[PDB]
Amino acid sequence: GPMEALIPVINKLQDVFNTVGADIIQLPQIVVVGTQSSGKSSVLESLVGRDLLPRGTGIVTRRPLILQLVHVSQEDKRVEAEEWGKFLHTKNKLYTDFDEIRQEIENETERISGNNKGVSPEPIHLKIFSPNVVNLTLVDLPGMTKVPVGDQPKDIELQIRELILRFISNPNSIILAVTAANTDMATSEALKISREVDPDGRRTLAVITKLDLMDAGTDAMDVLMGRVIPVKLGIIGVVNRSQLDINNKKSVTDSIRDEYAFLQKKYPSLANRNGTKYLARTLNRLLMHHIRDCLPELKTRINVLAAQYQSLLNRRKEAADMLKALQGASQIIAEIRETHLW
Amino acid sequence: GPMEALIPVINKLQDVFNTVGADIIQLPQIVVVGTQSSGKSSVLESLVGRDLLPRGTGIVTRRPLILQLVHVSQEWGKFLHTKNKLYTDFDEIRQEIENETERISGNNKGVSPEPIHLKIFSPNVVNLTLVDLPGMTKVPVGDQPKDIELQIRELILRFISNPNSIILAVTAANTDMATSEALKISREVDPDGRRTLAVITKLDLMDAGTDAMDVLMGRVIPVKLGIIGVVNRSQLDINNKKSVTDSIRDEYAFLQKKYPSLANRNGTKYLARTLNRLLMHHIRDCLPELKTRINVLAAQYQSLLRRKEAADMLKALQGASQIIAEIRETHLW
Ligand SMILES: Nc1nc2c(ncn2[C@@H]2O[C@H](COP(=O)(O)OP(=O)(O)O)[C@@H](O)[C@H]2O)c(=O)[nH]1
Ligand SMILES: Nc1nc2c(ncn2[C@@H]2O[C@H](COP(=O)(O)OP(=O)(O)O)[C@@H](O)[C@H]2O)c(=O)[nH]1
Ligand code: ALF
Ligand code: ALF
Ligand SMILES: [Ca+2]
Ligand SMILES: [Mg+2]
Ligand SMILES: [Mg+2]
Ligand code: NA
Ligand code: NA
Repeated sequence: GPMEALIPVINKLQDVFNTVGADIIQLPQIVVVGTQSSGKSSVLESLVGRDLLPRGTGIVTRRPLILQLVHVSQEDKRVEAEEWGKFLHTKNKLYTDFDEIRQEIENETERISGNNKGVSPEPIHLKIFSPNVVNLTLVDLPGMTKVPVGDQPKDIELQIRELILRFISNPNSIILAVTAANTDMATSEALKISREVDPDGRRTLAVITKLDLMDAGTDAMDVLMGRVIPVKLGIIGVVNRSQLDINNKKSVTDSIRDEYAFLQKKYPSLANRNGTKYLARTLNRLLMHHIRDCLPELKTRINVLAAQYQSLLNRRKEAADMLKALQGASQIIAEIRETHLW
Repeated sequence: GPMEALIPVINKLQDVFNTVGADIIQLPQIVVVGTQSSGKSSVLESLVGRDLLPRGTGIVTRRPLILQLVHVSQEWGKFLHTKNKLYTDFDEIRQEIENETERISGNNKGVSPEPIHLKIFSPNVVNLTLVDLPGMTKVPVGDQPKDIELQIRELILRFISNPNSIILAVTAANTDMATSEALKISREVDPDGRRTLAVITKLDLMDAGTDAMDVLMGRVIPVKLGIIGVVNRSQLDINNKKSVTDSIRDEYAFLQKKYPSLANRNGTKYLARTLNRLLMHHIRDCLPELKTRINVLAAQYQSLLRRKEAADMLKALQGASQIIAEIRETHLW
């Protein structure tokens, strides 16, 4: 997938966490928000590079999905033969087929929410274990709506909007504000709701999907250049698979190749600052910023333990080994600080 | 244009009101509502068949336009603000809507509730008021204040809360029908759908592997009076000055190709016919009052027994009664 760059850094963090006995630095949750069918699940799964989320027109995502990516060491390690999933609701059942993971999301949605468009705020909890992922929580959410359909109650719009707000009001979250390119940017429900919790735009990244669907005689140049609504952290255009492409089983590799080609053809002057890989790179920088910000806390915690183990060292071997491990941890922090991504 | 069918009906309705000496009723205003750039101005002007309304992506309509079609007794425009100047050039009318919008709303995306008043005089129109409105929005841009969304929404409500209005609830086909701001707001003022007609624009822009069949068959959101799909000009087509005739031809062809089983109940001509039927319903509702008025004057003139005048009016009242019956029996297409 496109978000592997941080793996060596988080491996170093894990060494420090193992010594200090706590996972002291937690990366912000990445949460997708926007109007129904704006392409949110398509964006969120593109950061995984595996097709694990149900997608489609009409309402598809109908419960929150808390997707916890869990990095797996070479010790705990097992193509598709290296990665697996577990749901809380299916206990210790292991899923190796990502199509089956997708189907189980649909299954578990239907169990709680019914089969006629109903929505539930109860999250589905999924862990994906892989040597190719960092420790990161991605949150998929139903899109905003206007008119109740199927089983939905009269106040469905507010139910969804309040559900979204509960997730994005978390200060340690990055908001992917998703708006479709075939709508005017000023109509972005994603940007409206993001500004309610993040008025200064410190943790909101604008994604413009469906660039390929724009009416002839129109384009997103002004949008992508920040000339309509400015978005501090970035406005990044993507081209995910059409419904036809999903029906035709078009691969992730081909989706990305066609996105790249599309941007070269229609947005050549902006192409190197757009696309799915660029979205991933931008997110990586935000995640690294959080790590750097938290290093002083981590260093302080190391020192608390170092002084404490030095005191036990007037169990005497226990203290000595820990002191050396903590010396190592202090060295690792400086290394992480001075690491810059390519 | 596609809305000429009512001409002969209103002509005889006018004859009846003249005979009774009463003011002819006002047909309900037809008001277009929906999200910004859903294609509202494109829909509204298609009822006239002349290209008089500024259209485009981003915010274009920034003031209400009260477009009064005026039937000319045996085509030209007049704006209330340019007094007696008569416009025969419809591109110039369109440009003047843009100019007048800038005069009041400024040149940086601001919106004003002050209406532009335009009359279009034609022998091929019925006396009808069409109201064009800015679309609903979410994030302020340019000069717009923080509460621009509420300002636009309350502006729309000021128009459609009028019980004597028909609401054209416009939703783009390349959005999910459940996200229709037009239908949400319509249901607020017209909860039982007695005066809301749903238009689905931009069928041609739907993602490959998707279509509007379920939407157009009432299987997503039911809309009592109808859900009618249309294909208006793309921005490219507008830039290239593609004609109304060509737009309509291609819309017809698109519906035959992609919606053959539904084509006869969709498209701009069918939208016009559906609106004509709704307007006829309103006309029929005015007739009982007219009937009672004739009967009052009849017994009034029959008591009078100067003489030729009373004998003529007694026959003219009989004629008016007959015309009322005819109006009730008239089929429109
Ligand atoms: N053509 C095109 N279709 C897209 C794009 N992104 C999403 N879609 C389609 O949009 C529909 C909704 O996508 P989905 O991810 O389920 O939207 P969500 O409801 O916001 O989670 C599906 O039919 C997708 O195939 C895009 O960039 N281009
Ligand atoms: N392809 C296509 N474009 C349309 C259609 N209807 C409107 N448009 C385009 O949509 C944009 C907005 O149209 P407009 O009537 O100004 O929208 P309004 O803001 O709701 O009044 C313009 O660029 C039109 O060319 C349609 O049926 N098909
Ligand atoms: F399936 Al959606 F917003 F329509 F996630
Ligand atoms: F020009 Al609009 F809604 F964007 F009428
Ligand atoms: Ca080392
Ligand atoms: Mg989704
Ligand atoms: Mg308009
Ligand atoms: Na959807
Ligand atoms: Na517009």
